[PDB]
Amino acid sequence: PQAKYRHDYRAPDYQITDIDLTFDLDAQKTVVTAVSQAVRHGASDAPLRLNGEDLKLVSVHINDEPWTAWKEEEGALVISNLPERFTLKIINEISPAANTALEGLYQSGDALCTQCEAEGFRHITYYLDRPDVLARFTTKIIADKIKYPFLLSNGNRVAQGELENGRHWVQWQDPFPKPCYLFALVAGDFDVLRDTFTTRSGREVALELYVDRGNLDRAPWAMTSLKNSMKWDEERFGLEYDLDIYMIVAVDFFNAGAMENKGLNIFNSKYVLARTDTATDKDYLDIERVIGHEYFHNWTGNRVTCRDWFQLSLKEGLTVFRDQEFSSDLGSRAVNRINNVRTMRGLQFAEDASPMAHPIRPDMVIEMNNFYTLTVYEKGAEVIRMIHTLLGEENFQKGMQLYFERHDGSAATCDDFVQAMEDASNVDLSHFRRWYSQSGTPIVTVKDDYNPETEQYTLTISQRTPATPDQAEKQPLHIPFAIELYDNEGKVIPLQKGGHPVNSVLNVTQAEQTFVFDNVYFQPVPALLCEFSAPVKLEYKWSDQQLTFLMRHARNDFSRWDAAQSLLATYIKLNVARHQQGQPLSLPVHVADAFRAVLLDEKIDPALAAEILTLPSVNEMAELFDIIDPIAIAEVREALTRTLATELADELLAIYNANYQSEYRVEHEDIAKRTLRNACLRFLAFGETHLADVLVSKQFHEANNMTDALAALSAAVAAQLPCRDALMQEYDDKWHQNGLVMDKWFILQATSPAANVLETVRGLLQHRSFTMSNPNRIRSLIGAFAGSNPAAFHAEDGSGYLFLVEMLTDLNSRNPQVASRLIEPLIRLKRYDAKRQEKMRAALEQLKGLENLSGDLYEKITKALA
Ligand SMILES: N[C@@H](Cc1ccccc1)C(=O)O
Ligand code: NA
Ligand code: NA
Ligand code: NA
Ligand SMILES: [Zn+2]
Repeated sequence: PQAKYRHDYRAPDYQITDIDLTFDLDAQKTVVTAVSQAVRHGASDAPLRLNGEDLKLVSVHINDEPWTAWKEEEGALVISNLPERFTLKIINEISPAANTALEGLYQSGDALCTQCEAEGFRHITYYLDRPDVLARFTTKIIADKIKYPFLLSNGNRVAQGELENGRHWVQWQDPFPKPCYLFALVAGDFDVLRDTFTTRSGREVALELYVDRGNLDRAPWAMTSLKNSMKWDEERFGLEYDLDIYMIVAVDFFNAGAMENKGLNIFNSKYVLARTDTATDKDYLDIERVIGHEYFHNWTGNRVTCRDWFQLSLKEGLTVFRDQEFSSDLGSRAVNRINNVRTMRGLQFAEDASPMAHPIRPDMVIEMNNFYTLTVYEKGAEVIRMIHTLLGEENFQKGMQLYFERHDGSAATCDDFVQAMEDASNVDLSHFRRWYSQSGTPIVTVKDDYNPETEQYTLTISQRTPATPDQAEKQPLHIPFAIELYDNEGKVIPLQKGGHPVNSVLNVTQAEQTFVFDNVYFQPVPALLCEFSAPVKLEYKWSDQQLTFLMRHARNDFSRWDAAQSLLATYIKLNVARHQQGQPLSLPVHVADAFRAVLLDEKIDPALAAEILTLPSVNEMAELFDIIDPIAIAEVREALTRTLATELADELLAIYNANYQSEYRVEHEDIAKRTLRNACLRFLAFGETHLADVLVSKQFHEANNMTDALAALSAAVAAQLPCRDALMQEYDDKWHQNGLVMDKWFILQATSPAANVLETVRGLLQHRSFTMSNPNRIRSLIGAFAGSNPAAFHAEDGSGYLFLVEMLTDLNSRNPQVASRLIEPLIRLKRYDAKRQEKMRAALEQLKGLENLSGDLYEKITKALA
């Protein structure tokens, strides 16, 4: 497969302004008729190259003339000798039932639906499948009335008819020009939840949410979230919906989360369906996040789109920032900030050290679905947030306004967005642009000094970015470095230099530089990199006492959580080293004291408390080490939980009972008490065994919602409690017919700490509720084993790797996108020890040798083996 380079971008030789599609739908054989008004911009000897994959061409007309001057290669229909303006007509055939990859037009249970981002429209007909070609679509759908009574596409429904032999048709029109990746089609039978939303200027929008028949009782939340998204985008950003109808379809067979198709979002049903006994707080909040996200894409992705795919982060970083803000405005901003920073440090940093490392704007891509990443999405968002941080809300909104004023109705670049922010605000982001071109995690080292003679605090901050596999050259970045100084009473010391205030977000633009603060009337305890003001690793030599001080006194809750993380990090590293020598856990008492103090703080917000009493994931802990010992890490996380459970047993139990809640609400106070309560239950499960077994079994059986029942079920598995097999069996007997709810069960099995976990996982390939035809099922059992049970995936004997290789040999043919997601734990081999590394490389070498090796895996395997 061939690599594409950002620096080869060229405006297309031809444009299409309008396309009229006809679909004669059938799952075995669908006929597509595509009539496209085109224009030649390039030179006359330059042919029209149309992208096309797995299509059966039936005819080619140019202004109704059967055309003889074309050929087919090799993903492409090449048409020669065209005029400056003409009507292209293609008829081709495709086969949805055969589409196991879920790219293009495929079959989701009984329905037919599309997924066209990034390059899936080319699996439907011959087209200029590239997001700098925008056109006005109209879409006619003919089908069997009984099997497909609903026929949907983008925009407004403008015509409809019956035919002989049980067939009907509908025609849709989307008046807004768009790249073909935003095209969508759905056909099938559904229950429909219908409501409306009236925009701040008075436009009444019909809202329609299509779900499998039976599931209307799981739709109101998603509908409520859509309304909330629409309202928030008006309030926060000044943006209103631009169409008369908003459709959302929930489908069970989908590779990602959801797709922002204009006026017709298609959603993985895991981010639509919720009922209090099937779904958790997290589900509810995710449903809110994704509905918001796809909604916010209507401006930051649709009304302004991407000139080319190398610009993905232009809409994803920005649109993620948007879902974060929305979630944060509506809920707890601190809790949101915290989890998003867990994700950055826990997962994204790993990618930015991996062989798949790339800038948020990639320079080279072989298969574009491999670039829907933590880096492009999450770090992308941190980069938007740094722009927010440097500009302030007011100027940020002016940049948004200028972005849209300049680029509405067109396809922009990352640079265009940055130019608009710069131009609207008058802040220079010239150097800041480097965040877009440079990969890897900057490391920021901080060294300080107090001078009591002069009452001055001196900070000497330096930065380096280690070379990455993709880039041998690295330079300093424009790093917004937010600080606060505390005196001995916990009061904030005003920042100043000779007479005048100083903004507390420092501009760290150099390899090394020094900042001097006057009037520091007492040796300060500093809070560094507040609110995670840049996506960097922080090096500063904290004492434990500085950190416990911050946990009591820091003004932002993030800082208090984060200080607790730095307190733990030191002892996680200590105890991994101890595990490696067969010694048991050592933990000074003042650490356990700090956590007792949080459990008993009457005034601390229970949401913050619960995050503090949530130990870093194994994936987070992993980022503390050059070489990862996944077994030591897993065993230490367990030991640390056991120790705290033991020290704090009484406090844990007290806080657990005090936070009991009779009623179940999805409301930020209630979620917070419940999250704290379950954090407590978790430690308790690792305490005294008879009490653990009684508490957990009781909670599972008494629970009136899935959040409480699953926290228990999950503790039973984690702590290997006596009641575990019964509870697991019960859950299965109750929920086996519901795939989404079983995912939770499969994840628990896949992540069990049991000795025979792999063996069970293998057996679960035969489970009634499992199937390899469903990505959600694949992800919850196989993916969760390989990505989320690193102790078992990395067994010394290599069984984890073989298991994955056998699974990937299947999926590479069936569904390369899901395969590529699953391969990721294997391309991290360079982070593990030599013997592990050899086995993993052997596994990658096996997979490289498959016939019909997919481009998706090829890209990762060749990078991982370099
Ligand atoms: N554009 C979708 C994600 C997506 C990409 C590619 C395929 C499927 C889904 C989003 O960001 O929400
Ligand atoms: Na689609
Ligand atoms: Na166009
Ligand atoms: Na809030
Ligand atoms: Zn997105």
